[PDB]
Amino acid sequence: MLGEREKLLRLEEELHKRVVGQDEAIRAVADAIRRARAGLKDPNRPIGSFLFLGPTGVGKTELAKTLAATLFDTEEAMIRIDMTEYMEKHAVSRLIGAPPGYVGYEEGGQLTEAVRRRPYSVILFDAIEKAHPDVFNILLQMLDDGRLTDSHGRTVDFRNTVIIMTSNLGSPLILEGLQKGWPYERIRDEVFKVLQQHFRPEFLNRLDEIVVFRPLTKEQIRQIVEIQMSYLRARLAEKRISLELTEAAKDFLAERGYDPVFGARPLRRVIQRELETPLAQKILAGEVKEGDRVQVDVGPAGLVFAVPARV
Ligand SMILES: Nc1ncnc2c1ncn2[C@@H]1O[C@H](COP(=O)(O)OP(=O)(O)O)[C@@H](O)[C@H]1O
Repeated sequence: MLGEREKLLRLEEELHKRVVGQDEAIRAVADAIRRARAGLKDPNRPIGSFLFLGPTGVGKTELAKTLAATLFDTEEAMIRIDMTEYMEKHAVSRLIGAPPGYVGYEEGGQLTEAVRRRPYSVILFDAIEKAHPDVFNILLQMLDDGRLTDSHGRTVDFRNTVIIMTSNLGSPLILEGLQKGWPYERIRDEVFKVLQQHFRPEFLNRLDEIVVFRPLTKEQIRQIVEIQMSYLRARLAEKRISLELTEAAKDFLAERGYDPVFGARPLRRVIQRELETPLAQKILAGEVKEGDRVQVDVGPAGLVFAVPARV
């Protein structure tokens, strides 16, 4: 391997393309993967296993998707599992395959059937704490064996997955860590204390890395707005239309589009509502014709749209 190497030394850059900010989190991930490809990790255990602590809407899933895409060359190459739907006893059977003579037997269990059909992939468990403690045991086994045994007794190979578990447990106490005093590492410490209270220490050690996601800064969110309206620019390029934003215009979209409790979840449909909707209005009315560079500024009733007349 030579080109596969080149991609790994430049790995962080490849991820920052799609994931703004969260640099600490990205070293963390990228490192663990270098230790894999170098061959310093136990080869009968998955490429990497992570705990993603932190607020919602600030990059967890994105990184998950991005990683998947930059490692296995597609967003499809990742499996999302929601621990909210696994709070029951009945859960275990849906995860790996309900015992014979059961509704969802031969149709398999979606986890084991996904990994079975796609052995090199990223796997995302959301709200790992919401999981029924039975389901944990199944995960732990997998974390040590790189193997799981489904209902039909067929053994499923996880030695080529990256495992990522998100949880919001820390969050209300990384808010105190946001307030400077607790910088790079001290948060990753004071959180461990709360983690021990919810998670057994056998579990917190199969884990390759515990990663703290921080909230976003205005300038960061501003960047996300750009990446966020990439498809639209491309869409508009087909009719040769440009979209200069203003400093304030970006800030407006950022203002409306970042809920603290939800991060940038709302953003995409804010952009859609505040910028795409009125832009369609203009385009259809003819105030924007094929060719124009449209300028976009803030006002009292939201975004306002300027076109230079013809030279
Ligand atoms: N750091 C980031 N880099 C790029 N996009 C981000 C970032 N943080 C949030 N987003 C945007 O927020 C949206 C959803 O966020 P998500 O990945 O679900 O965060 P979480 O998993 O914490 O809920 C995505 O469209 C994504 O583009």
